[PDB]
Amino acid sequence: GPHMTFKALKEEGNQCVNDKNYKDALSKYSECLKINNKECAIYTNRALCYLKLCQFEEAKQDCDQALQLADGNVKAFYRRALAHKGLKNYQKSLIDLNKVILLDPSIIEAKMELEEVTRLLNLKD
Repeated sequence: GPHMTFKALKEEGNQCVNDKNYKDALSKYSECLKINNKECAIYTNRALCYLKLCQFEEAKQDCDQALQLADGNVKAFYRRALAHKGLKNYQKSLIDLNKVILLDPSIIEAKMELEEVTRLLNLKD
């Protein structure tokens, strides 16, 4: 029957992401972590799924796990910055955002983030 592998789970996980069903994507990607935990793509996308469920603290850790595998993964920094921002950790987020700017200053999204997070940090809210 269906020969679902790490790659299949990755693909089906991507489907849930595009379907905006990130809570199910978590399940798919977590099954990948039963097979292989050296894939920062799983963590970075799982973190994204957490971000959509407002689970920033979880997403932060998944992004770290991604960086543990690949020290320089822009996806991991950017989505960790998003996580930190959601946890009101603006100083922390700026560290990851600036890091993204160092690795890939071509990312317009990041240019909008570090400007925003600084204003949040400049607020007492």
